[PDB]
Amino acid sequence: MRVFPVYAPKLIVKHARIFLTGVIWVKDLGRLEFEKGRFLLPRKSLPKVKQAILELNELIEAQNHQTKTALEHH
Repeated sequence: MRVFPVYAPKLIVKHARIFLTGVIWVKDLGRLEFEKGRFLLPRKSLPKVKQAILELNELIEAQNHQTKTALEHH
């Protein structure tokens, strides 16, 4: 239930490290749900939002990079 009056892509992801499971209300995108780090797609939505979430996950994999294989599944 964390609202964001500002966008700031990297700040969202950086702080999502602690809030990994929940939902945010960014004023630029809207209601964004994410579970254990992975920002989820509510639906198709507008390309603006969809691509943003993709680049957020991109940024996630940039800060993470490792991705420790435990249950990633074949």
